[PDB]
Amino acid sequence: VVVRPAPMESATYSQSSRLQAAGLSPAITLFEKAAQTVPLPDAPQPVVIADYGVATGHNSLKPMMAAINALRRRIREDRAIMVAHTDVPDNDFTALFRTLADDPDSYLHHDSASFASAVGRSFYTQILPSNTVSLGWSSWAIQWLSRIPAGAPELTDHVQVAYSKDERARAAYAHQAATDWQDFLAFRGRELCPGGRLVVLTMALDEHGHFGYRPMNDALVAALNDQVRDGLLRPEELRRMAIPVVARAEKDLRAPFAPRGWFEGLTIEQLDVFNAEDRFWAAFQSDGDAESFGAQWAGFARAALFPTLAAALDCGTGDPRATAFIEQLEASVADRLASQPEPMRIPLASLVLAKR
Amino acid sequence: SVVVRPAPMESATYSQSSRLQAAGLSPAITLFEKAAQTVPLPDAPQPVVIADYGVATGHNSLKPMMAAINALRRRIREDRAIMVAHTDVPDNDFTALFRTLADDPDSYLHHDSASFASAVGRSFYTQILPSNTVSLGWSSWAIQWLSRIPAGAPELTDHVQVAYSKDERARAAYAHQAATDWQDFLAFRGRELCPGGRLVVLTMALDEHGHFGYRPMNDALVAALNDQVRDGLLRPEELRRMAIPVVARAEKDLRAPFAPRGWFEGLTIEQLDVFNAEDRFWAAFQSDGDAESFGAQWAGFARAALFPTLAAALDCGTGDPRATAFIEQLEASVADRLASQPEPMRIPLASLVLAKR
Ligand SMILES: Nc1ncnc2c1ncn2[C@@H]1O[C@H](CSCC[C@H](N)C(=O)O)[C@@H](O)[C@H]1O
Ligand SMILES: Nc1ncnc2c1ncn2[C@@H]1O[C@H](CSCC[C@H](N)C(=O)O)[C@@H](O)[C@H]1O
Ligand SMILES: CCCCCCC[C@H](O)CC(=O)O
Ligand SMILES: CCCCCCC[C@H](O)CC(=O)O
Repeated sequence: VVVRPAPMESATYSQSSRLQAAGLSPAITLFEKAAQTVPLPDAPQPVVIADYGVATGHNSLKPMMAAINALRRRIREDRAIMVAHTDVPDNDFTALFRTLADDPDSYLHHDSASFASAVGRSFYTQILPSNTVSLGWSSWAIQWLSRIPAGAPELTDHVQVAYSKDERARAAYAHQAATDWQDFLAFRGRELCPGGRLVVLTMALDEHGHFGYRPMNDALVAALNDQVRDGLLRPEELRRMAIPVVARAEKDLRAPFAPRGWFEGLTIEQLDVFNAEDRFWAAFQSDGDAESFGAQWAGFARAALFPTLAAALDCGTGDPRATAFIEQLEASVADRLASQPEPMRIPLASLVLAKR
Repeated sequence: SVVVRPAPMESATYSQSSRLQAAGLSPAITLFEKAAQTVPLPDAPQPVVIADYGVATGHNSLKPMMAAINALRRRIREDRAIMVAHTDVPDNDFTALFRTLADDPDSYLHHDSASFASAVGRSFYTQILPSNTVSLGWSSWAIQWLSRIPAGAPELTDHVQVAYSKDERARAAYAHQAATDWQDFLAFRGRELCPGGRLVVLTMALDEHGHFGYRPMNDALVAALNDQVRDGLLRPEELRRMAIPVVARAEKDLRAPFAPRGWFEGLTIEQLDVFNAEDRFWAAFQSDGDAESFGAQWAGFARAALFPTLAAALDCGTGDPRATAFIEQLEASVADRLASQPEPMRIPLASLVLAKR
């Protein structure tokens, strides 16, 4: 009965996450800095790094390598470092282990005393032993709600609650996000070693409380309506569609700490809210290729969002009809954005959290 | 890759088709539980690590893991973290594992609130866990799988088991691969275990007389494959290509790395037993006379464990519906053959307890 989002499209995520990779780039610096100074476990005990919301692992390679290189300047070369990559049970962990084995950038190919493991359990519960994680990393994951909130009204535009006209929808989604954030922090608070550090990068609202991706939103809503207009999509199926993604404002991120600055042994050591450079727009300004612009934006939306949309269909998710819906939606969104390229706001928040 | 590897179990059916395996490993659980009573445990915030080498879907791991956890909780505080590290090949269905751990009431996650689960998708013929971190190792029905079809090995004329091959060169090539694999497995477990740690192994064996067993199954499988060629469902070139890289080890093969002084890479054999598991499908048939059920049980067993590796030899994709068709028909053919003449079979196993210095 509890409706959850779908994981990323395993087949395309590694090729369609350049936006995410570019946006998280500043957080890597914070993560490296944290690795330079974090208190370390005693003796030859393995140093554990956790990666919360790994997907295919492609975008984890750079942050993990940065942390590992920093740690190696502090510990013996034979000392074990274990990376625990976490996601939901239905994530494609085979794609992860293939990434870790095949990609030359994989830390397994650069450090002979680094190890990899996977945890397929929602990070809104405790999923690692208490007091074991020296360094935590989570990028582009916590914006995903644990669920479509119980009793929340159907989203008439489907793809983002920030653009909904229903006040009841916004408040339900907002409450779910606050609970999820409290849960995330409580359990990371137990998992981290005393003195441990967790770096979080997530979708944010900007200074003016805006979600961003305005033209994407428009293109996506219109592309969905076109499929019901062309009879390719059923009105009942479209009505069911909702993306459980919530961007948080600065005050939303500070909410669990506000009492006096601490929550379950954790404190915000650093917080930044910024707009990521729109690389797809920048490239378009350089080469003038409109189709490429549309395809890059559409690919980003497909790998991250379309499986969650596809789950609302009457057929199975491994049905030929679902594949056709995915490919058509992508093509339509590509066409709409290519026909009038516009820059987009990509509001992010980076946090460094410390355990006392 | 020119290195040809076996295929993992059929995720869709393994948990329903692994009762033979579960019944066979039962005696090894006693050994595992006993080891759990005394193995050294790591200090400080480190969790106790139990490693499960060759997890598949996780269905058969639940009982052995719980036995160890229960034993550990008689020694240490309830709030001490225990981490179970389930290991398999990268192409194993780890989603099916995590669903098993979440959904099966027998899961240790449902019986012990300070137990944790992780997965490692890297061949256990390399070191896959940090040195000295594993207190307790478990591996059931996994080590009989070769790391590869040996390079330059002749084609197996009967396809499903080298022990039944009439080709001297093929038997030698497979035996050598099995021997180096065993050395590798031991070398890396010897690194992963803490000093004083224990590893319990359960694998396919040759019996007292050097026999592989499953003779009626072997006959049914060979005949069924030939039937698929004869009936135009399988190409001769596809069948020629089929080989199951499974090797059963004799007592002497298992002891080989350790002879004559008893130690290899810091490990020793503390206990070894060679035995034939009770044939439960035969026992059931003797009780109820249901020949169809007999055939289906045996065929499902063969299907979940062996058929993905056979299907890998087909000209179509393994995601192609024709592969699914091949799987289904081979199972029905084997089921019918055995149903028509039910016979008891030998299921030769070896259980080992290995100890690190
Ligand atoms: N409750 C939860 N527990 C664990 N993972 C979750 C989750 N909710 C969403 N995710 C995962 O978060 C990921 C978002 S994609 C982000 C991937 C990568 N960190 C990057 O920066 O590109 C998906 O794999 C999704 O399955
Ligand atoms: N080199 C290797 N590394 C890790 N796992 C392997 C392997 N070769 C085979 N396996 C795994 O061994 C398993 C055999 S099935 C045994 C499952 C379970 N332990 C039980 O007792 O029923 C399969 O999942 C297979 O993928
Ligand atoms: C307006 C719709 C744009 C939403 C874009 C959503 C981006 C995803 O969160 C990225 C991810 O999960 O890796
Ligand atoms: C005659 C061939 C019968 C072989 C039966 C092989 C059984 C598999 O090893 C079981 C498994 O991998 O779990």
